[PDB]
Amino acid sequence: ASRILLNNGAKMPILGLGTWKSPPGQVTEAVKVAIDVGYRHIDCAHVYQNENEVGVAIQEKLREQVVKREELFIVSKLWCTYHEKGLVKGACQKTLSDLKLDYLDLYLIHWPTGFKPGKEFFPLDESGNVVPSDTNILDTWAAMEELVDEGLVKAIGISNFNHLQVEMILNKPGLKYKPAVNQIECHPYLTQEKLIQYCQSKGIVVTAYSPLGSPDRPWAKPEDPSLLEDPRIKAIAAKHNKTTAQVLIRFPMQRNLVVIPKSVTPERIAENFKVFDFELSSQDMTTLLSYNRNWRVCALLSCTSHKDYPFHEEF
Ligand SMILES: NC(=O)c1ccc[n+]([C@@H]2O[C@H](COP(=O)([O-])OP(=O)(O)OC[C@H]3O[C@@H](n4cnc5c(N)ncnc54)[C@H](OP(=O)(O)O)[C@@H]3O)[C@@H](O)[C@H]2O)c1
Ligand SMILES: O=C(O)CCc1cccc(-c2cccc([N+](=O)[O-])c2)c1
Repeated sequence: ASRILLNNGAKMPILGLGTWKSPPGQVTEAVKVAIDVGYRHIDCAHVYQNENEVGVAIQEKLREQVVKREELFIVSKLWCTYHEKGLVKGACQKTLSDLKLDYLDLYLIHWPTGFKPGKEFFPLDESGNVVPSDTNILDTWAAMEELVDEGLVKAIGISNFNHLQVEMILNKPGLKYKPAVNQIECHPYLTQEKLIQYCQSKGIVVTAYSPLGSPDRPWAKPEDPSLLEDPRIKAIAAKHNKTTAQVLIRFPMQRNLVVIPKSVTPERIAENFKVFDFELSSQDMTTLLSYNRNWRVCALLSCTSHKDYPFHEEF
């Protein structure tokens, strides 16, 4: 099946296109190509600074009648400097305006860490620490719930929440809507077994980000591990007559996850979608899981003292 049922009653495509680092001068064509070759889910965020350009592509394909709005699943995320209850609606509306949509299918709290509001996405003190917000994440959640009730978003969820933070939301006094999704980093070097089983057991769908290990991440070091170059993964790919990237995308799909590989290269966008016609064996799956080393693409030193920094905990 190409879609997974969310706890709001809607279906979410298990494959989507990522847009972090997609240059604004390339992402419009990337999204147009993606829609042309079958993608129906686009993962966006205000902090990526390219939502206007993503929106141009979506709007053209809607106008061209290549796809209907109801067939698309568009996701965006509330940035950390907008956790204050009074800023949440405006942040959502700005994203809607840029994407040229009247609703989002899913809106996520991007990180559990709230930052001081202002123009800067990472407000710093003179010593380089991020300046936190005092807004409780439960209050941010209530503001997210209001977006559902105002028709701006069909579903709400969370991203980069650890199991205790997920539990906090689930245990919120007067909780109105459960998170539909927790979007987290997940790949063979960070397999996330504990957090995934917890979320799934509560009916929360997990989306795997950086499934290829984010080789274009700005802080990549020549000596870091590399999923796409791991000979063990290449061997599994060769056995199945697929590319290493295709194996890396199929892997989370078979764990009942949604997966959102990013590309701006038309050939790779198409390649990455050709993952519905083969199956990894249980042995393949267990072998890939065995490569876990708790290695993360996404974690910032500037946030490690924030009270809600998610990655101190085991999971
Ligand atoms: N919620 C969060 O905090 C969070 C954090 C990180 C990421 N995300 C989301 O997850 C998406 C995916 O993660 P990511 O962007 O970090 O990295 P990724 O999808 O793991 O990897 C993207 C990189 O892989 C390359 N690539 C793509 N397909 C390939 C293929 N078939 N063969 C070889 N190379 C290929 C891309 O190059 P080209 O583009 O040049 O083709 C790019 O350099 C993001 O774009 C974003 O939407 C969310
Ligand atoms: O956010 C994305 O989707 C990609 C940009 C990015 C990359 C790495 C870390 C953080 C980040 C942001 C806020 C807080 C933390 N943290 O607490 O570690 C990391 C953000």
